[PDB]
Amino acid sequence: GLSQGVEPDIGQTYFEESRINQD
Repeated sequence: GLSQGVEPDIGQTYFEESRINQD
């Protein structure tokens, strides 16, 4: 989530940006 670039963030806020994928 949040905003960072890409790889995934399925969690945190979104699906795709915060490439470490937090809760």
